[PDB]
Amino acid sequence: RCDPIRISMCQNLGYNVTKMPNLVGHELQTDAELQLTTFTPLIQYGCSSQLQFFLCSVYVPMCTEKINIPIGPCGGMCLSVKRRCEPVLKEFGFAWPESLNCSKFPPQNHMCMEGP
Ligand SMILES: CCCCCC/C=C\CCCCCCCC(=O)O
Ligand SMILES: *[C@@H]1O[C@H](CO)[C@@H](O)[C@H](O)[C@H]1NC(C)=O
Ligand SMILES: *[C@@H]1O[C@H](CO)[C@@H](O)[C@H](O)[C@H]1NC(C)=O
Repeated sequence: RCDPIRISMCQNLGYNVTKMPNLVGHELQTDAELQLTTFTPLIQYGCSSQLQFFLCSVYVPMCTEKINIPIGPCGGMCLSVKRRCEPVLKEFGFAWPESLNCSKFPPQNHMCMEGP
């Protein structure tokens, strides 16, 4: 039911187990791993200490045996991250990615993670 996380940067987080498809709809960890690399400069810059967790919880969501669904981030965390990191993307010609639209997440804990 609940496969371990083969993706490198999400490794020693709060949680160590996942279940595809993720909150982007993709079925393969190798895909998520690829789509995470695009954010490495953003992580390097440190616009938000919650960015790594937030991104991991989206692309490689928490799986527990007790729950049937993948557990992503609470909208609140997303908002906080977006507030800190969206300006960094805009100054370089980009925007907040659609796949990270805070509307597609539950507000507070529907169950979700709120932080580390
Ligand atoms: C996903 C967020 C991206 C963060 C914003 C990008 C930051 C700097 C962009 C500089 C682009 C130049 C890349 C250098 C190319 C090279 O060194 O070969
Ligand atoms: C992560 O998984 C290991 C086993 O793979 C487990 O022992 C550990 O409790 C998990 N993490 C946390 C925070 O419990
Ligand atoms: C976020 O989701 C809402 C609700 O579906 C949608 O109206 C909105 O267009 C999405 N975000 C963007 C930037 O389009």
